[PDB]
Amino acid sequence: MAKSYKSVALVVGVTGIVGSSLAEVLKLPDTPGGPWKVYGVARRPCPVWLAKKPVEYIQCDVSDNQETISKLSPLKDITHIFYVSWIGSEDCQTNATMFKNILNSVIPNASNLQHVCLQTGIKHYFGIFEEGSKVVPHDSPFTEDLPRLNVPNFYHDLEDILYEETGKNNLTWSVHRPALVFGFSPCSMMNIVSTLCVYATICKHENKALVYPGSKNSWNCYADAVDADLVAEHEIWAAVDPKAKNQVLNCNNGDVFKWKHIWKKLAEEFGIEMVGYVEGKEQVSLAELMKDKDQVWDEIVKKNNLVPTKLKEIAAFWFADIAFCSENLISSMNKSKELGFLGFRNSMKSFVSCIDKMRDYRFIP
Amino acid sequence: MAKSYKSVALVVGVTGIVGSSLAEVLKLPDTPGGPWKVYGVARRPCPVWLAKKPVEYIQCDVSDNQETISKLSPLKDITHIFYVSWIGSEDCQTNATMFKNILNSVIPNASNLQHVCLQTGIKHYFGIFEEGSKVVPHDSPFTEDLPRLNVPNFYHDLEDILYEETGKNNLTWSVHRPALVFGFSPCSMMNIVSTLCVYATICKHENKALVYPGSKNSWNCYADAVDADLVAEHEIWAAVDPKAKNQVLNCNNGDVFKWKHIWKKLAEEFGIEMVGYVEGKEQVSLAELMKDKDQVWDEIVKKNNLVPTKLKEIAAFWFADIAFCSENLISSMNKSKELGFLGFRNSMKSFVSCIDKMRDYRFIP
Ligand SMILES: NC(=O)c1ccc[n+]([C@@H]2O[C@H](COP(=O)([O-])OP(=O)(O)OC[C@H]3O[C@@H](n4cnc5c(N)ncnc54)[C@H](OP(=O)(O)O)[C@@H]3O)[C@@H](O)[C@H]2O)c1
Ligand SMILES: NC(=O)c1ccc[n+]([C@@H]2O[C@H](COP(=O)([O-])OP(=O)(O)OC[C@H]3O[C@@H](n4cnc5c(N)ncnc54)[C@H](OP(=O)(O)O)[C@@H]3O)[C@@H](O)[C@H]2O)c1
Ligand SMILES: C/C(C=O)=C\CC/C(C)=C/C=O
Ligand SMILES: C/C(C=O)=C\CC/C(C)=C/C=O
Repeated sequence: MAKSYKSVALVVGVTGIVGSSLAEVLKLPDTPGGPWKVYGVARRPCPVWLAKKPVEYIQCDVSDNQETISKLSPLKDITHIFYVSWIGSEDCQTNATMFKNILNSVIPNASNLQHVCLQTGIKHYFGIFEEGSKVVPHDSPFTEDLPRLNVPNFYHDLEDILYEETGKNNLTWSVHRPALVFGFSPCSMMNIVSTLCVYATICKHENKALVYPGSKNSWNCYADAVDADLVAEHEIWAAVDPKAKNQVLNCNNGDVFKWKHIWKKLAEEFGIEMVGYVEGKEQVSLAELMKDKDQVWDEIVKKNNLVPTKLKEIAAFWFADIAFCSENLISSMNKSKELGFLGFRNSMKSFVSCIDKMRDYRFIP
Repeated sequence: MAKSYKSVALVVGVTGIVGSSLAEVLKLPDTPGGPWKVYGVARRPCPVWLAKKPVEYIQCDVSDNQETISKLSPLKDITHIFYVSWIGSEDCQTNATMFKNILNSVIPNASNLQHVCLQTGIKHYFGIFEEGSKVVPHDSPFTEDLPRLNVPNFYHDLEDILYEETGKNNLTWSVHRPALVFGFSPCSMMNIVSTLCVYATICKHENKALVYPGSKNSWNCYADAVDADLVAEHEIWAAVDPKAKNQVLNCNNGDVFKWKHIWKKLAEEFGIEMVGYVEGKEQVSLAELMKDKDQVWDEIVKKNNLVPTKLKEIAAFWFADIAFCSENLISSMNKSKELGFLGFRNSMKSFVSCIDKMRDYRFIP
């Protein structure tokens, strides 16, 4: 195909928590559909760490249609699209615009396009806005055959565009609904591992205890997650395997864990005392505990010689608070299994795996 | 070795909920280590359904040592022992004597014995008798590396005899701790699927609704189980694969379910109405409402031409009562996964598959 590649990927959201994994996994010689040529699209200018990646980086505001057409239409060789991004808000039309503009720019020009992977999430099973009355969310373990809830969810819009555009043209599709993503990206708007690692790094820096600010339920309830590299495996799988073509597929590690056990590992990996859930104590907003704490992070990045990140950029404490008030949100991976996908991760090891990687990439050690 | 077999299995507890699966899985040509010769042991005289199997049945009371020597010592060809039985009570020593008498009989006589699979269970993680005050069990997800609880448990006695006897001789070993077993045996003391099916069959017979008698928690909590065939696959795996030798291994379906969803499928498969958990209602002994109900079952077996089974023999309502006042007992299959075992079951499909199979063998409808 191109030069002498077998497949050419277009990772939209390459700086993302999943997009970064695709930027590594795709370039492996063992990766199916290889050898892979990878285009990586993000809004920000290419960071230092992604410059060290064998990926044709593309700086484009996908919300801007004319800019998208200008930068993507020359890419005649694209074979698989991995839409792994979102605007940063739950705005349905702005998110749809991005996805539309990708398809509007590539489909007519890419003469050998085959597949489009659309990544959404488990929120497709329980998304609710105006809380205080009706519309009851689905019960878990969530299965892909569950119908949409009567609410505005941009996941709906994205699927609609996906189903239609991949229908008008002889294209295959695949919808991926990952669980909580354990990743390493420092520029994700939702990186739970980096967030908790930052909180840990700061607790240690001030010689304070790693205090669990969450709820009683989230401390003891069964929770599930998914390694970012696995979501990469799962999306690549659906991209090349006929068995997974035109299918909606969940994606988790295959196991369950508890935050009480994660919290201990987090403290052990940092060598500090931890304060687990106190009986009777109510949840405290970690976003409040870490407000006005940026200078402390600025200092840490200097003193520890870490890759320059701002606290707002690498940590989403609001996202932790939500996860720490969430129970009964486990998804099923039977479908992918029965379709032949045998990918799994020990969630406990995966968490440490993400800590170690962000240490290796100088985001946190 | 024998006749023209590569492996000769001694299944101890062949009429059991797992032993009966082993009686089927082992005789398949696909099964690793094949072709298998199978000796099957139980205290009762061979049932009609086991008579229809290619398994050398041996009626022996293993609690009797001299009897065990008399019937097992002439089996010079045994290669693998699958101890999948228990006395019926929590009696440590009485359970131990059985496992002893097996090893005391076969080991000196079987000159090509290689492996001994010991099946126990997840009660290794939460066995308690004086549950009114002190002594606290482990927390889930249960892992194999969890230390024994300071409580008399015959699982400990079995492992000790296992570790020692497999040490004195040059034998491998494997401890299996299955979760709730979804099986088909009509002569098991703990068959949760046959029990609930029997209850459903009776509710249908009297034109009554399938009323959930359990607790609120067990209705909503995540639960896990294991297909008996999977346990058979998992023990056979540990008996032929060097990666699994000398290892403690849990055994579940790899997923989680809820009883509220199982209960609905049970009503659907029997085509009757059902009453789920009622808010405020408390658990009712299924054993109590099914007592003085054996007269009805004797009639049902006749009218439906079912295989002659007494109510107390095929159903353990006390065991259902226990399952319906339980939660937080999920085990981890990560260890077996990482060792290479990729066996899994959709627990929902497994449960229906067990209903279907017992209908095929005329234990039900
Ligand atoms: N995060 C999780 O734990 C998680 C878990 C389950 C499901 N999901 C879902 O998976 C989907 C993917 O989200 P994610 O978590 O992968 O996102 P992420 O890791 O926060 O990264 C988002 C990517 O999109 C790019 N982007 C955002 N706005 C853009 C624009 N206007 N133009 C061009 N590029 C833009 C970003 O690049 P810049 O750096 O330039 O902004 C970034 O690379 C989301 O729908 C999310 O709901 C996420
Ligand atoms: N049942 C479950 O759902 C479950 C789940 C997880 C773990 N486990 C554990 O797995 C282990 C195996 O139990 P299981 O469920 O396989 O038992 P089971 O299905 O109730 O069957 C027990 C077997 O042992 C035989 N047996 C009993 N006493 C005997 C004696 N004195 N001499 C010879 N044979 C005898 C029985 O044959 P007869 O019919 O002749 O007595 C029967 O075939 C147990 O430790 C149990 O705790 C069970
Ligand atoms: C809901 C939750 C913790 O409550 C985590 C999931 C967040 C995400 C991105 C779900 C997929 O849209
Ligand atoms: C404990 C329980 C429901 O409470 C189910 C497990 C029963 C068994 C046989 C566990 C293995 O010892």
